[PDB]
Order: sequence, then C-alpha cells, then structure tokens
Amino acid sequence: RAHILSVHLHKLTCPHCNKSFQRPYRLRNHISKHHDPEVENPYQCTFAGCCKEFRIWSQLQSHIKNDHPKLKCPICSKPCVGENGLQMHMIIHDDSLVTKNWKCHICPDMSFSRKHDLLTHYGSIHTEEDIPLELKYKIS
DNA sequence: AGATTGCAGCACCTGAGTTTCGCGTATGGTCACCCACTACACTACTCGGTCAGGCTCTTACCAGCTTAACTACAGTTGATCGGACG
Ligand SMILES: [Zn+2]
Ligand SMILES: [Zn+2]
Ligand SMILES: [Zn+2]
Ligand SMILES: [Zn+2]
Repeated sequence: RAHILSVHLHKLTCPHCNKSFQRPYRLRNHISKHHDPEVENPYQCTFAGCCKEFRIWSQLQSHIKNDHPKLKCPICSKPCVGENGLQMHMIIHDDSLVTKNWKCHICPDMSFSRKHDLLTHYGSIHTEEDIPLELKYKIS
C-alpha cells in the first residue's frame, strides 16, 4: 500500500511546482496560495454541509475550531461534529420521544414497563454502582 | 442226448441330465479423509489531522512634510410607506 502511494500514485506532489508535502492537508493549503486563482477567498470550509469561505487560513482554523469542534456524546462517548451533531445524537437517548425498552446490562430475562421499576433490578441484583449512564442520567 | 447254441440272469464300470457351485466382471453401497468455500471477529501497519518547535520572511515605522484623496458642513427633490380606500 505504501509502495503504490510512494512510487506510482504521486498524490502528495504539487500539480504545478512539483514540490511534495507530508500530508494532503498541507498540499491543499499550498495549492490555495502558491498556485491560487484570482479569487478573493482562497479558503473553503472542509466539512459536511458547510458552505462558508474565508480570506486568511487563520479565519478557517477559527471557523473549524468554533463551529465544527469534534465532540464525544456525554452519555455514550461516540464522536460527533459540532453543536448540531450533539443535538441530533441526543435524540437517541431521549426517553420522551424514544419510548425505549427496559433491560438489565447482564441478566438476560428482564422486561420492565417503566423507568422507576427498572431501577429495582439495578437496586437489588446490582447496586447504585455499575448501572448504565443512560438510565442514571436525569440531566434535563 | 449229446454238441451246438440262445435266453437272460448275475455283477460293476460309466455315462448323461441335473444340480450346486466359484469365479469374472461388473455394479450399487457402506464410510472414512480431507478438501473448498464461507464468515465473524481480529490483528497491525499505514495514512491522516493536529500540534509544537524555531527558523524564516515581511512589515512600516515617530513627530513632520509633502505627495496623494476624501469627509464633513451643505439644498430640492424622490417614491416607500402608513392605513385606509376599492
Ligand atoms: Zn506547487
Ligand atoms: Zn464550516
Ligand atoms: Zn450518546
Ligand atoms: Zn440483571
């Protein structure tokens, strides 16, 4: 895989000056300046569904760090991008919309009908230690 | 009534119709081995983004002046706007 990407598919080289760069990111920045079109805003947001464009690389660095920070779900630690990403993923845990089933983390048999009732099993066969966070998190 | 002779009865070697058999030749059947394909979960090296380090370029200068434009003061006229008409 490395041989193909270093002897035949020269993807890390400039299309114009024939320098090369240690990551595609720096090649992109290089093309955006040293071989740039007459465009006023040489930088464009690299992320999903974002259409914004910028004059100086520092403003793009700021925009990525502000509006596309890479987060982990507070409950399930799965990664997501930006405020919308977190708010979209938080629906999955929501007990008002997602009228989910109720089970033990270990015991195969459980089949509760309400959240308060599920805490009886975790309060007796387990205890207040090693209950799952989605059950515990009365955060709203 | 004897010398010549046939009948036919005895016994033992022999022959086929009939049978049981052995094998060929070949066929369906047991079952043991090991192969091919598939696949859930995994191993591990690379690529990639991000960050620092610190060497690097390039700015534009102080008050004044002296080369260059605006940036406020200013006046009659627009035609959206309110709110009420059709
Ligand atoms: Zn180049
Ligand atoms: Zn963006
Ligand atoms: Zn979550
Ligand atoms: Zn249990």
